[PDB]
Amino acid sequence: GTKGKVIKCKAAIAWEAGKPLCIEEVEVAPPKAHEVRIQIIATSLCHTDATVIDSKFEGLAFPVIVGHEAAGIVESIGPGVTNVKPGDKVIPLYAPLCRKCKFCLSPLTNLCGKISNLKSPASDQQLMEDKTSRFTCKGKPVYHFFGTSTFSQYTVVSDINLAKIDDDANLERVCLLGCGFSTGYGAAINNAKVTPGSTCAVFGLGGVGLSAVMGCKAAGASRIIGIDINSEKFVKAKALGATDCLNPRDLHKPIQEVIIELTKGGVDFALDCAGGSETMKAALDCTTAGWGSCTFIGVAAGSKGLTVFPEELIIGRTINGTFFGGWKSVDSIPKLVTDYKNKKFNLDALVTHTLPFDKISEAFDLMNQGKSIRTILIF
Amino acid sequence: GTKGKVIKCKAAIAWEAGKPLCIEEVEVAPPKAHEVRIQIIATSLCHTDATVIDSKFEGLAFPVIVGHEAAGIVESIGPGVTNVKPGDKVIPLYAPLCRKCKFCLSPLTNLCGKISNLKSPASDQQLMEDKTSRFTCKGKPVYHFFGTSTFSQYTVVSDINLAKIDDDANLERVCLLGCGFSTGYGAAINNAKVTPGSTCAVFGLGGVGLSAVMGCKAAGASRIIGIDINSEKFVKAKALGATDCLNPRDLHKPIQEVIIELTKGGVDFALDCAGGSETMKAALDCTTAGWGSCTFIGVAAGSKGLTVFPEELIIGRTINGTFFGGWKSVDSIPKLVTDYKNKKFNLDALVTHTLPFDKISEAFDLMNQGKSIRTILIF
Ligand SMILES: NC(=O)c1ccc[n+]([C@@H]2O[C@H](COP(=O)([O-])OP(=O)(O)OC[C@H]3O[C@@H](n4cnc5c(N)ncnc54)[C@H](O)[C@@H]3O)[C@@H](O)[C@H]2O)c1
Ligand SMILES: NC(=O)c1ccc[n+]([C@@H]2O[C@H](COP(=O)([O-])OP(=O)(O)OC[C@H]3O[C@@H](n4cnc5c(N)ncnc54)[C@H](O)[C@@H]3O)[C@@H](O)[C@H]2O)c1
Ligand SMILES: [Zn+2]
Ligand SMILES: [Zn+2]
Ligand SMILES: [Zn+2]
Ligand SMILES: [Zn+2]
Repeated sequence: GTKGKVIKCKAAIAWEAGKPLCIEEVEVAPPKAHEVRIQIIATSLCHTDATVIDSKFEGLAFPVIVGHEAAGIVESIGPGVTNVKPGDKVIPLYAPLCRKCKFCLSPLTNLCGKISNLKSPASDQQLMEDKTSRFTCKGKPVYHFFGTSTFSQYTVVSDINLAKIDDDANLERVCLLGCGFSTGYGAAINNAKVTPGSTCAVFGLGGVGLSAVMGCKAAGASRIIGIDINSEKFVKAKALGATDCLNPRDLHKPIQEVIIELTKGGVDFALDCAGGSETMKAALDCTTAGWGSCTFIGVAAGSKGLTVFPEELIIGRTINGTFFGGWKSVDSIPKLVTDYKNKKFNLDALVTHTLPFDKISEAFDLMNQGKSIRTILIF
Repeated sequence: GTKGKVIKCKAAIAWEAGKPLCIEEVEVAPPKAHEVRIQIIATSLCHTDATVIDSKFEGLAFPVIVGHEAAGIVESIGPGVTNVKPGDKVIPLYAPLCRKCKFCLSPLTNLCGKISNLKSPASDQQLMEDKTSRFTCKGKPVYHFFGTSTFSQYTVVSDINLAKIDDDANLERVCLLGCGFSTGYGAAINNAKVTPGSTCAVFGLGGVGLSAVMGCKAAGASRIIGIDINSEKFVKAKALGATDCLNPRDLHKPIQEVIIELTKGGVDFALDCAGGSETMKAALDCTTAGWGSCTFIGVAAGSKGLTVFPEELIIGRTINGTFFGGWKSVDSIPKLVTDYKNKKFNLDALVTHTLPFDKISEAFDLMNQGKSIRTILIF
């Protein structure tokens, strides 16, 4: 039995910013009060994992185990835990649900007051609630990431940072609900609030963006324009519901102007699922006057964001954003697992590669080289 | 009998940017097809009139007759006019309602496709439909402003740029519905969509801001924080519904942080009724995470706008704006005139000064020195 014992296992550690991850042996401490130790079965790479370890990102403590998109099995539970037991299938959640704070009590948001670093949510939850870490490597502490740290074979999370899911769930596919799918799909349905018959633009056709295409389609959009600088993403996008696909590099005319001409005035809903100043600007610019909606999802390390003028809003734009697709994490994720079982949406289309966890650096290369959508890493 | 005849009258002309207005004798041509010539009875000064003739403002054609906040009486109508007749009391409208375009047909906006300059609406409608002007001075054409040009004793507007109002209306007060009151009041009700029990921050306590205070109160706000760099505005704001008033200059701590501490996390709805980079930043920053709403109203000549990071929206903010308070102009303004007759809101509180039109420069001085809210100018 490993219950109550330190577990020695493999993890991918970022020792410092701007360097590749290193496979190391780590010690994972037993869970304390209101914590759960999880054996990670499958985990995938989100662009956020790469962003936060970039030298241009500020506020992350090193050394760190990143990873936030996974599915696993409960190995053990700490004192006071009643929501899961050993053997349960679970999805670790970076978006907590304490159920008691003013944000958790509101139907208007899926934010939780546990996240106090509002200027940079991705740099919060590097320590457990008692302000210590459950990871050790080479006699020193290793920080958590986003309350999840799924690039370790065993991780420890708070009991409000996981969802118990169906016992028959495919752990090699539902891990995608841990961030990318849920974010894109939910951004369209919950944050953007895409309406039947509307026109949509989705910038960036990766894991999040393809999921936003699926979300727009489920919401009843009549036209869905996919935008990517990689035209190889277009066949998948059209298969998942994109009616049009455009590469900004194909014309000297700025993409927002191409979109405005094509739609005769702009789209109803734009979603930026790529990130950075240029995509933010194009996403806002391509929306119709009167009632145009622009939803920000993507982020870029060292970006200076977007300069906005009041006239751009005065003509009738709304700007908003998403955190984990607007889903109340602990309640919604098990329902999304059931939806997937019932074939409500196509998760398998997101998976382009499957590797052993040892080849985690290849997953980074595939992503940075634009060759993958989601790579599933198997421990 | 002036019908069909050129009218000679007084107007205040801006000959070039950055100079005071000059009272001149101008010739006003008769109205052509689908136009109405109006005798202006009372007109007031909105900050926008000063902004557009500032040297830092780009895209206004000179010489020009500004003014867009007025009430008057119809002197004559051109061919095909079915909506007003000589003698009718009217409010000229810079926000047209053509009723044909995609915007007019939508309940989601009060924009009209007649305004084609969406990057700067204030610089459109300097000419009539046929691309000519009805004003002449010293043998040369003088441009219109915002389709209204109310700083001339007689002006000519299209038949979709005015509202017929109650015969019993007080023209020296309902002129305020021509921009400032309607914008602030409507921004709270229509654009921000202030909800019962909510907390609000209104930045800038002039004509627009005090009207936003009145709007927030009417919408059921339980707390209304007024912000101004001029503390003399606070007695009026509190009288009209402000529960708290703050001057940013009183503490070294940034005003947005003072507001966050005071409300324990920020307000539900912020409205920027001042304008510029500083107020836009403070308005966005002071809003709660989760569901904070920031509405931009104010503009500043030569402003560099606001740099926004996607994280500021990801944590659950919405940003929007107002154009003339979200009112379908021609339909809503007569109803607002009736509301005023029925004492629904306090327009008189907005009037601090009344002057003959000859002293128009004093009205600018009062505004620029911060000594007025609205000055009524009487022809
Ligand atoms: N806000 C949230 O809660 C949340 C959640 C998940 C991911 N994210 C962020 O969402 C973004 C997307 O994540 P992902 O894992 O799908 O990334 P990804 O790398 O899988 O896909 C990004 C796509 O953007 C495209 N792209 C890059 N530059 C572009 C440009 N200038 N114009 C058009 N397309 C461009 C790339 O070619 C790629 O196909 C990332 O910035 C990530 O950090 C945010
Ligand atoms: N968007 C629209 O449809 C619309 C309509 C009407 C007016 N406007 C704009 O709204 C703004 C308000 O117009 P107004 O006529 O009421 O102006 P105003 O000059 O009468 O009032 C502005 C108030 O803002 C205050 N102020 C200035 N800087 C401030 C700061 N940093 N913090 C807090 N308060 C500050 C001033 O002291 C003043 O009391 C102007 O920018 C005007 O052009 C927009
Ligand atoms: Zn992610
Ligand atoms: Zn909570
Ligand atoms: Zn105005
Ligand atoms: Zn119209």
